[PDB]
Amino acid sequence: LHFIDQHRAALIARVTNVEWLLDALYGKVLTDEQYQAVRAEPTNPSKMRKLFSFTPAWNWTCKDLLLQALRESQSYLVEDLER
Amino acid sequence: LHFIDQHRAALIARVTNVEWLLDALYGKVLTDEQYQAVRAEPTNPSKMRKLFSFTPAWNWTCKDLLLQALRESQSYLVEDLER
Amino acid sequence: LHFIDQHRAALIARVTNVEWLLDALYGKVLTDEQYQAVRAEPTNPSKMRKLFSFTPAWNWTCKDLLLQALRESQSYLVEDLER
Amino acid sequence: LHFIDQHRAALIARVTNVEWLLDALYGKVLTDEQYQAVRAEPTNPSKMRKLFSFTPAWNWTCKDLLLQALRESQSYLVEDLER
Amino acid sequence: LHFIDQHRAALIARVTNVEWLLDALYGKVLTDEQYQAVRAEPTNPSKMRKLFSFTPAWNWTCKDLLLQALRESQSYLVEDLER
Amino acid sequence: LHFIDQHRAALIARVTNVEWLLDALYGKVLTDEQYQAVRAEPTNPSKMRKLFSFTPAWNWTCKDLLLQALRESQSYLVEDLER
Amino acid sequence: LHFIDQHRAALIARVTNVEWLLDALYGKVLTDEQYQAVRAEPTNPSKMRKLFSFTPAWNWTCKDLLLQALRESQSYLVEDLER
Amino acid sequence: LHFIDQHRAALIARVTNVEWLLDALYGKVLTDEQYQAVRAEPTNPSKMRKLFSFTPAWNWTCKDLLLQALRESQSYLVEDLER
Amino acid sequence: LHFIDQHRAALIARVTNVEWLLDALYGKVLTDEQYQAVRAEPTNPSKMRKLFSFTPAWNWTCKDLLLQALRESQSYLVEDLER
Amino acid sequence: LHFIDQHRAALIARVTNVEWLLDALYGKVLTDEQYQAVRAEPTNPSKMRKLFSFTPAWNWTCKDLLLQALRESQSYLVEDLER
Amino acid sequence: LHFIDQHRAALIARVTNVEWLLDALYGKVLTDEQYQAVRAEPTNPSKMRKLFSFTPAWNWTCKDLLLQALRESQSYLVEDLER
Amino acid sequence: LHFIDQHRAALIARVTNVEWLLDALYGKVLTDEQYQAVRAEPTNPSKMRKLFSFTPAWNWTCKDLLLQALRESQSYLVEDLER
Repeated sequence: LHFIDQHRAALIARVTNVEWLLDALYGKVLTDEQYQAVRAEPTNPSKMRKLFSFTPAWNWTCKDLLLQALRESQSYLVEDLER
Repeated sequence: LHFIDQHRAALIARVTNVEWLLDALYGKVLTDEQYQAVRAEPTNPSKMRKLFSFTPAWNWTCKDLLLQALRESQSYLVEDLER
Repeated sequence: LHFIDQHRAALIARVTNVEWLLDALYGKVLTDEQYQAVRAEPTNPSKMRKLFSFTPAWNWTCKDLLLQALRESQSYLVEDLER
Repeated sequence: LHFIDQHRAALIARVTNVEWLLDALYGKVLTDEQYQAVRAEPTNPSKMRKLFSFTPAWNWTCKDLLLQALRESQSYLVEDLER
Repeated sequence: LHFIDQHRAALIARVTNVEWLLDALYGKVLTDEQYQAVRAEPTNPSKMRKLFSFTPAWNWTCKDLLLQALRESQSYLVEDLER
Repeated sequence: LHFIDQHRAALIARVTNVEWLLDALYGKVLTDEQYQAVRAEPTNPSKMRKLFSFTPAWNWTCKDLLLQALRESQSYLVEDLER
Repeated sequence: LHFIDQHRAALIARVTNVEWLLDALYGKVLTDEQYQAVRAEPTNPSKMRKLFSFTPAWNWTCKDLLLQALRESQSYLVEDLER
Repeated sequence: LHFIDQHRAALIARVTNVEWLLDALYGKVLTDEQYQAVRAEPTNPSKMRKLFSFTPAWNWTCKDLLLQALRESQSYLVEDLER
Repeated sequence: LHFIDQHRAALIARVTNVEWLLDALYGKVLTDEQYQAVRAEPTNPSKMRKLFSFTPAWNWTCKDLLLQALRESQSYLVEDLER
Repeated sequence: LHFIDQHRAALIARVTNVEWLLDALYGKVLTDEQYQAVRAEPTNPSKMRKLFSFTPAWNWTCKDLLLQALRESQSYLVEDLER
Repeated sequence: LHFIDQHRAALIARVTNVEWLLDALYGKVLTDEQYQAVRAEPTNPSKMRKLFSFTPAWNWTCKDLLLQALRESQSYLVEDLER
Repeated sequence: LHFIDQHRAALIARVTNVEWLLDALYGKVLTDEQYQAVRAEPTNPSKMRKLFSFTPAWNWTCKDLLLQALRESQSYLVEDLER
């Protein structure tokens, strides 16, 4: 949404389930080379940064898909930042 | 509580009942992949470190849940660090 | 099939007989170094990810072989995802 | 097309898959010295500028080829700027 | 062959056994500094790009050797692109 | 402040948390192209130089924001140079 | 505007986003030969002087366009010099 | 102290209790991202190098804290280098 | 010998007793940091590659030592490649 | 030789081991400022042109030295252009 | 001093820490445009020549400051040329 | 010594223990920014080239120290090139 880009610096630090979001987004948005490129950089925030590297090329129609994925996996930190 | 993050270095070394706390937190907070990921690393404190890897994504409504679980299982070490 | 790549995210989580599939595919498709490389990463889905790392190099003639192996081992989760 | 030169300032900023366009266009249009020359300038838009340096030497028959490449790789940002 | 330069963009993406080709080509063609330089860049296609950087310095008498090595390791993807 | 430009040569050498300051300053002052341009130049002070390249374009109303960010992350080196 | 020529010596020194202004003014005002000619002279103010070399061939109808570009990119240094 | 920087090359090789010092220094000096960044690099001295990467930003008031932690854990190698 | 560098690609794959050769070479040739660095990378050939990383710095006087160690441990694969 | 100046246009494009030729020629012919000056211009042929800038100051007695260096490193592209 | 202009040709070739001398002299003597202008010309001595372009506009009261900077950074090449 | 500059091209290729030489030379000769700058460029000889970039700034009194370090760590390649 605009919630993703609005709360960018907070979602960099408190998300700990990248490995599942990658499988949720595979095929639909992220190509394979980017999927392999994200699986590196052991520092966990770096996976988030490298993931947000492909955010500027997204329209309003798929950031919503990622927000649904976050609402299926966590659904608590989403509510934590919403409140 | 704030007691959990306040007394981290003491709770890493002196908690010896991970195998039950994992069952207390299952379904409610911990997903299945993280649950399988904790059951490794034979060094007993390392399971505690892997558990605290998921602490930053916790709100005030579930750290209390974990302290309740510790007051049901141990209830003396909780009192030992409280005093 | 195209069913293997179509239901990838579901097959990552619910297949629990990797140690036999590896023996089914040995000699025919997987070389020895890859076979030794898969037997690591205690987190059970990670073996599945390491297995799908070698999938892009598969044609229509061997993915069918893997679906045959799954129909010999599980044959219920295959039936569970087909329905 | 004329869409490439019409939306230049938008395509400079929102394209994040240059490393694949180079291989799609290799041999057909871009010589090798240009291919090695693009793989520099870490600032990602700078690869786009260095690529548009070779646009004036293109006819109507190959800018269409590049639009096909974008419709095969992204096909969403293309649709985002079309609408 | 000329098959190597003919199917460059396809061979960038679908080859997953670089770690063995390196040992096949060592001593005969590739010097040691290039051998150490290839063992980097975790993105798997980048190893392929850095490898094809040394392709222009090859005559007709050694690309045949590399195709033989590819026919000894995979022997299916060679057949997959041949058909 | 005037403290930022007053102690420039000391702050070039002893700051080790650039990757977080960028996320604190993102959206508000630094555009995205500069953000991508800073994540280069492995020599750690060079990130500081490239960051101070955009300092002359700052008024009194945002250097205060950067000093607040330094007082939230480090809060000791700020205190170390103040004393 | 007349603000541009009124504050010439201040806008020579404190503008750090030439690389975007060029893309804002491209096609509308600046021809391509000047666009390539400005991208030289590593000293950043020299790009500004070379840009103001083309100010005399501008009417009241396009300096306004450039001030709009500065109000979209920076919008703070403009406000800093206005006050 | 000055003893930490004076005997740097000796403390790189003979300290084998990083996993505990990290918990001793957590919250007080090391932020979370650096704590996650140290827990990598299987080569045991590399954790020491990555830890000393954050040493130049320390005043006299916390290097003493680290020497106290070393005197509580080891208390023999400190005495070994002192004598 | 020259047999070590001559049969490199065969010795990468068929030696399965690294943990003993390391003890044979300790103190005499390998320093301790390299010894710790080799005991990683679970894929068994990777220990061989990391071991041959230190081969170019060997004279004729110690590669013979390694061949004697292999003739004490294996003495069949040595004979298998000799014949 | 006269082969160097005779096959200049072929040796500009297909030589990919400049970084070693520099060390082969160091001390004997190239001064230090030229040695540092060649290590720039990421485009690989540009190092070749900057290298041939110093060819006119060479007699018949050192172009032979460079041909010897090329026959020691590559010895196949030399053979490829000889035939 | 007069030592700077007396040993100019020796200080052109053997100084390897320009990037710090610039920060030592910044604000006091060097303006910002000269600071940006020196940071070019990859050939390391060229930064030294461009630096000595501004020596003629210096009195006896600041060449002493620059010699102090050299005695704080190197203090050996100063000592090497003094002896 | 003069042995260091005489056998430069041989010491570029056959030394594999840079990570220890850096700690031997730290504080005494190499400043910290150069120390951080050397720990890059994954190609093992490139660390050596970046190291010899600072060699011209060494007198007869410290190259001896570096040869002592080489005789303490390796003491075999030193003897190998001496003979």
